[PDB]
Amino acid sequence: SDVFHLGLTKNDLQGATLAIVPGDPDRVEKIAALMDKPVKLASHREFTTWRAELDGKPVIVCSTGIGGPSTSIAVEELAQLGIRTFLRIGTTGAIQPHINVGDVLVTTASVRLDGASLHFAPLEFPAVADFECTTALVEAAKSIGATTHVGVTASSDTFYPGQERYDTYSGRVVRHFKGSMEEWQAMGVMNYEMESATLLTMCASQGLRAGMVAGVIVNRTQTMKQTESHAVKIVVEAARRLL
Amino acid sequence: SDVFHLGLTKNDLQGATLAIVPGDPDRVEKIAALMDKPVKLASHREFTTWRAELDGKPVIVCSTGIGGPSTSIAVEELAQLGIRTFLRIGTTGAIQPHINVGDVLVTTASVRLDGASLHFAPLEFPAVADFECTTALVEAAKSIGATTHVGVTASSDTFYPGQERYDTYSGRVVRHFKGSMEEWQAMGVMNYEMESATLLTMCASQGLRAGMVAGVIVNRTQQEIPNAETMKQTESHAVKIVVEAARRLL
Amino acid sequence: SDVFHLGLTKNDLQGATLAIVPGDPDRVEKIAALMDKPVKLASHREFTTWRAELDGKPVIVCSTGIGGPSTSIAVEELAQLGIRTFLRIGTTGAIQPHINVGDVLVTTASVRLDGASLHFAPLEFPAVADFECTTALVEAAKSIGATTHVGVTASSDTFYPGQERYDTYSGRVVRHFKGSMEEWQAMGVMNYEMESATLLTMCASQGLRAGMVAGVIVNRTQQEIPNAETMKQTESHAVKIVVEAARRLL
Amino acid sequence: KSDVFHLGLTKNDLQGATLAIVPGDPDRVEKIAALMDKPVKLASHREFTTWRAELDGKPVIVCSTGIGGPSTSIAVEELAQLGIRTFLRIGTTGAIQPHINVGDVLVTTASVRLDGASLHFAPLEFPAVADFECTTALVEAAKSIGATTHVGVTASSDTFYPGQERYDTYSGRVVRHFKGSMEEWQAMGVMNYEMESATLLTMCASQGLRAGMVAGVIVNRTQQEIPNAETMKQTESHAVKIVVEAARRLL
Amino acid sequence: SDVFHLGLTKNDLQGATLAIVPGDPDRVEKIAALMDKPVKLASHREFTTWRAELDGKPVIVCSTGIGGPSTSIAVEELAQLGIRTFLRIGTTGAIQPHINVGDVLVTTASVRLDGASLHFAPLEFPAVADFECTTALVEAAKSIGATTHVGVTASSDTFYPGQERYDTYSGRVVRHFKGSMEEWQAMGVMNYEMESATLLTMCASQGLRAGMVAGVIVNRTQQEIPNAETMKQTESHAVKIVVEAARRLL
Amino acid sequence: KSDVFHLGLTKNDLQGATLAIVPGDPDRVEKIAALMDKPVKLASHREFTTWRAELDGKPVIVCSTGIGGPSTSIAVEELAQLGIRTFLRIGTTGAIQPHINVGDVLVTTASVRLDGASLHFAPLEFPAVADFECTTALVEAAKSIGATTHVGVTASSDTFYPGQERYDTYSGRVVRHFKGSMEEWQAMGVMNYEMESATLLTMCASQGLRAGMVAGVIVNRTQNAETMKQTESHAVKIVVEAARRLL
Ligand SMILES: O=c1[nH]c(=O)n(COCCO)cc1Cc1cccc(OCc2ccccc2)c1
Ligand SMILES: O=c1[nH]c(=O)n(COCCO)cc1Cc1cccc(OCc2ccccc2)c1
Ligand SMILES: O=c1[nH]c(=O)n(COCCO)cc1Cc1cccc(OCc2ccccc2)c1
Ligand SMILES: O=c1[nH]c(=O)n(COCCO)cc1Cc1cccc(OCc2ccccc2)c1
Ligand SMILES: O=c1[nH]c(=O)n(COCCO)cc1Cc1cccc(OCc2ccccc2)c1
Ligand SMILES: O=c1[nH]c(=O)n(COCCO)cc1Cc1cccc(OCc2ccccc2)c1
Ligand SMILES: [K+]
Ligand SMILES: [K+]
Ligand SMILES: [K+]
Repeated sequence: SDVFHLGLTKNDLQGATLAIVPGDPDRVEKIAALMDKPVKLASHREFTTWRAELDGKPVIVCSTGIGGPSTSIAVEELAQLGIRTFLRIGTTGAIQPHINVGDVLVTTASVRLDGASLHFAPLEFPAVADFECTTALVEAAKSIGATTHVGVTASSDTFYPGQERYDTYSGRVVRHFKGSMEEWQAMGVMNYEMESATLLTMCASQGLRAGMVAGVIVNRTQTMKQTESHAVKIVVEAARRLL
Repeated sequence: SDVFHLGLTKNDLQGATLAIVPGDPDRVEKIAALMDKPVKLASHREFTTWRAELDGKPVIVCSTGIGGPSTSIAVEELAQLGIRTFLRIGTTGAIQPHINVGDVLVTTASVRLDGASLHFAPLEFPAVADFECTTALVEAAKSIGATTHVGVTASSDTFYPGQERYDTYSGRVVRHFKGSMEEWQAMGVMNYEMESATLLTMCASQGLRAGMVAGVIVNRTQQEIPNAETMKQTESHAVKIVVEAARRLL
Repeated sequence: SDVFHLGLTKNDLQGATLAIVPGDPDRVEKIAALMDKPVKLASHREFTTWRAELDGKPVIVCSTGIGGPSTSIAVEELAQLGIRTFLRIGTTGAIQPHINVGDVLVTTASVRLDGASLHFAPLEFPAVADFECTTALVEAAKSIGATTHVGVTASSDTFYPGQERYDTYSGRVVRHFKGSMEEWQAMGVMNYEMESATLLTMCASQGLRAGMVAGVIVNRTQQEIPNAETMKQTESHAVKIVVEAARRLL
Repeated sequence: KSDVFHLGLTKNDLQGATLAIVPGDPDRVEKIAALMDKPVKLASHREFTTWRAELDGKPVIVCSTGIGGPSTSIAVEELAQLGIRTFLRIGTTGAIQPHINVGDVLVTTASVRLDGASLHFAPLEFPAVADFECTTALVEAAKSIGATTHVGVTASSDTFYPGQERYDTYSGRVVRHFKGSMEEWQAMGVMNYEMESATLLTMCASQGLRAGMVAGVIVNRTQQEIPNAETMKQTESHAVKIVVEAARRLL
Repeated sequence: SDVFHLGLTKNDLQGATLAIVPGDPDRVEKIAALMDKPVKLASHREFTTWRAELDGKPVIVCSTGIGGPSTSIAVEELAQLGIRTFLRIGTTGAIQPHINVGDVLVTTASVRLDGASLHFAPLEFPAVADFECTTALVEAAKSIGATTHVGVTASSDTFYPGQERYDTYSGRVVRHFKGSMEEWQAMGVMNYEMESATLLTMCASQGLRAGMVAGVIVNRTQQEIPNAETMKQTESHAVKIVVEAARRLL
Repeated sequence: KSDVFHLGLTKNDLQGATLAIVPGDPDRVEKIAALMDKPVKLASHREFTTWRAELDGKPVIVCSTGIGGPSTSIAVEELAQLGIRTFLRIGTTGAIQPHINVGDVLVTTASVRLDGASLHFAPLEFPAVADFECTTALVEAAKSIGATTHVGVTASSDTFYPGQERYDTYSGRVVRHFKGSMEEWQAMGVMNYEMESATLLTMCASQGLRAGMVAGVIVNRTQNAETMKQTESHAVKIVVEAARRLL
């Protein structure tokens, strides 16, 4: 291998500059199967890699795992191997009443409730998505005709307290995050996920292109396989426009 | 007046929902003159307002003055009068070697080196431009055929120390901003201006649409003093792009 | 012009070392008219400058506009032209029940709710006024016989959320500023304005003398809407004090 | 099928276990369970691989967290929901002190919080401190098998590269905040870099849960960058033995 | 003297490496009396130093005073003279209902509600006690048979607002510390004291060994005013442990 | 026996005194009290020694705070509970400006908050500013006895060594945050380093209490026991003269 964790050489990529980067290792095969000639390359820790062909061009699918820390490893090591465009497809919990289960969300920029983003840029730096990647994702969503919302995402280092979940062992949330969901809601924040702040910050501050799309599987103010499928079809179609 | 500072009533706007918001009061007449039926409304402090017509739709032009504080007054009071879409046209100093004087820059999001943005959202919230507004600006720039760069802008509460200028009375820069320009440069930040962080943060966190475009009148890696001939042309170029962008957002 | 924004040369100042700095461009002529041989020098953006004579000595009057950013430009460029003493005269909203409309307030130091001050000194540095300038202002207020209060001012980068105003488009205040007015009240903070933190910090950390005085045109515990007639009368009273204080500092 | 959102485990699966060994690597779970009696695989979902084993008749859980605090916080919280009250982390690490060699084992008393997830449980001023009984058991377990052990502070980073001041990267640069940071930690007596302890220790100590932290040194930063693969396998096996032995003392 | 404040030479220590460090200058005479051959070395400001002998090995007793600042002076200057191990014995207010008056608490690590710790390490660095020192203290407590609790301590720069006391002149607590006691309680924090954060941070970040033990004289969930004889009983109760722990560390 | 927790004082002990001179050094308390009429010891507990004196007919309290904000906050709070509204601090200091000599007196208008205790009373953005009347009285008192006086900003640190960028220490190092900090303060016109003013000034200004700060320069960092005694007496004579104007 040419990298520490991913178990990949530059030869394995076949000159690929684009990667679709899901959180779940189990999703990698499902995404690649929507493209031509998909093949498993490697699987180490939470990092599962497949290579596939899209319109004649090689494309990488690689899992980051949950959270910024492993995302930062995966994105970086993919960049070392020649990847320049990163497209994240994820799952999410919506926090706006008008967003339904099954809807797809494209993130323009993220609220940085993570730690890893700070290792690339100070907090004042915007966790903003690449304009071309966001454009391609919005266009791809319209192409397949999905209910789409474009806007800001809250990207949290935890699933529970950082997303103000009280149904926990302790049953409590630290002062900093007490009443935080309501605050994000009033600010027009669409949803909660766990990787976008790191991905978008580290790419935008390093000359790498990044896009973010997610399927709504739950609304916090208020099917799962169908939603994931819908979002997977959009992230592949967006990659088509960006090759 | 329905508002504290602008000297405008809701009737003055005539159903306007879009405003073009330059920093310079003197730019307001120049922007309005590019549109149909341009008329002066009010001038109070650094807030000069004109109304014009675009494709039969009333549009507002209102100066913010330099900086987030007066910007925040202008945007708040315009929102109270019915404005939902805000398009900023400004001047800027580029910090990337590949960006030339005369180029136009569209801001996707801003580095928050301001104070006023914090009065609307905590620092972790992105000073991000509205996607439709950014799209319209990029397309408008492509329509008139200008050299355009799209990316991140550093928005500073000062012209001098916050933009790491040493040619000053004290000749020094506070620790926090020492070596900061080099840091932004390495992070791919295009330019320095003084209003976008406040504008973009306050709009994105309040359900208002905002866009940001600027003409490059200086490149900080090449030359210090701006040219008093290209500055006129650059301002004209950017004004034509913002007006065309407004046309797409009506 | 020797400076980027003010449109002034060293000659225009005629050796002046003191500047009176209001926020309102229209207040500039009103201040200069109180002194001898008043003359207009320049008007660019929110910066309007007049020169006058006080006790046979040249004095500058120059508007800053609303907010620290434009204040920081004006002060820096005045310092480059030879100004070493800055006296701010402003308007303010009082937050203590014992301070009435028409009262004058002298600021010893400011709560830094701004961004621009951080570009000159870290937050831990006090936004403190110059002792000689404060003394002259207190004595000048006692000379004309005005109701004066001396103490701490909250200096905000916004007019609305940073001063906990809820009568807005959004109708909400960010967590950081929720309940903040009551907190300042309990801490003995007199009032809200928008420039003192920047002015005082940037001067005290650069060897420049600064003073701050303001006329109360609204009390936030009593009412919200200012009166038209008393506002002009209060401005007149404070302008008299600032000129009288400038007399003592020449 | 599952009493929790991510782990794919019911409380019935645990059989009354109150102690969990939490490695970062999913593939290490099978290795840890093989040291104990009657090992069975319970679930495999995402980065969370769970095995059940028996130690002195008492059931023990081994469950991977994955790299970093975010997934660690999910694993720990969901195991706590299923009845786990004691957590023991076994990991790999890069040492930053010249006197610590490759193959050495490190027990963490407390961690420098260079992570984000810990803040979601307690403000920065709260110490990322390990449980005293867990730390005691780990030190005693290390002395029991006779390993070269160092006890002290660990720097726990949300990144592998810039947060651990690695310059051999795509960008080749480190953000101002972390520039010269390794030297600063070195002077402060910080032993090593890893990626989970700050989250684990903070979230446990602020929620009445017992946590311990042990790691095998596979690289010294003042000596080299690329780890030796032979000594890595030996160090991993060495550290695994200590964490199982420490689990014995805490049951 | 070789130091600025303590008034001691390297000679006066006689090769001592361990120091017991109480806050109360009056406690120094009490701790030194428990060991063989006690003598007064110096009394300057809040620093009183006594030399004693334990198992034929010289041990130093030196008062820090209340708070981090003077603790930072005492520890640093003792370290210059040759002290490598520090054992703090203090008084404390418990905030957990299960901890009674008379109980002894051993601190593994401290919540950093102080300023001095930041002068040695950034906030993210843990205010953790030395493992050997903590072990010796726990074993010493079990040796004499006291009711002991081991865990986290909140170390505050104030006695009143930082420990959320409302029975004060102002009768108020700053926003940051409002509801803070309840938060620490839920996080399993045992108690409040005023020196451990500084001591533990400065030692752990400088290669020095530090331990922390305290006697509970008040319970915040029970009664606010300290008791009669049991208060004096608790001091002598806790003093014996810190000397027995010193025996294990020599 | 006691109305407070630490000082060991009752409201009756004060005799209606509203002003208190607060040195850091417990041994300085007797020195200050001896300059006024009828000096008498009240209490000596921990680091807090209290003496009562009389000035111009009106009673005055002198009480030591000890070094640093934490114990200072105890002293000031408990004195305020007993009826003190005006606090005048007299201290020693290390000057960091080349033009300030050993023996000079410094009056603090406001302080750089390099302490922790001030934050327990007001957030960092709040100015550690001295009371205008107290500062006026101190400046006038210094001019009255004819001392070389400088008025301006003071850096108030929670440590004597690293926070004042001293490298002659056990570790020989200074944490990143304070590395190059002295030079930064110097360029900002900060006069000196001491250890109590930020806490005192913040806690008083945010609680409706009047506070003043004066210090004698015993060392200049850009560049003695006998000079230390003469400087102490110079500043003490000023702080008592300032107390006369404020009663
Ligand atoms: O609220 C969320 N927050 C969030 O950060 N994500 C993103 O993925 C993080 C790891 O699941 C996703 C969601 C939506 C959600 C809500 C409840 C349980 C979830 O988890 C897995 C699961 C799927 C189907 C049935 C039960 C549990 C996910
Ligand atoms: O570097 C900059 N930073 C910046 O924040 N802006 C935005 O406008 C702020 C008010 O000028 C604009 C610039 C470009 C620039 C560079 C040097 C002097 C400048 O000042 C005024 C001016 C305009 C045209 C010709 C001479 C002077 C402006
Ligand atoms: O509360 C205040 N806060 C404050 O920062 N200032 C300083 O001037 C800022 C620019 O107006 C002034 C005030 C007092 C005040 C209160 C309500 C409306 C205000 O606005 C302009 C106005 C003046 C007179 C009559 C109608 C509107 C001013
Ligand atoms: O410096 C470190 N920092 C750190 O946070 N860890 C903890 O595990 C993170 C995942 O490897 C581990 C190390 C040690 C290290 C150094 C270089 C490459 C590494 O990665 C994978 C690998 C293991 C063995 C042989 C070659 C590569 C690990
Ligand atoms: O809650 C506390 N917080 C704390 O930081 N300490 C540590 O000592 C600080 C100086 O007393 C000690 C305590 C316990 C306490 C509670 C009320 C009054 C206290 O003070 C001195 C006193 C001793 C005997 C009789 C009355 C008061 C001490
Ligand atoms: O630099 C200083 N910083 C400072 O915070 N202070 C205020 O007193 C705090 C405790 O002494 C005082 C000074 C001046 C100084 C310089 C060197 C040694 C010092 O220490 C005590 C001493 C007294 C008499 C003879 C020699 C040293 C004091
Ligand atoms: K302005
Ligand atoms: K992970
Ligand atoms: K003290």
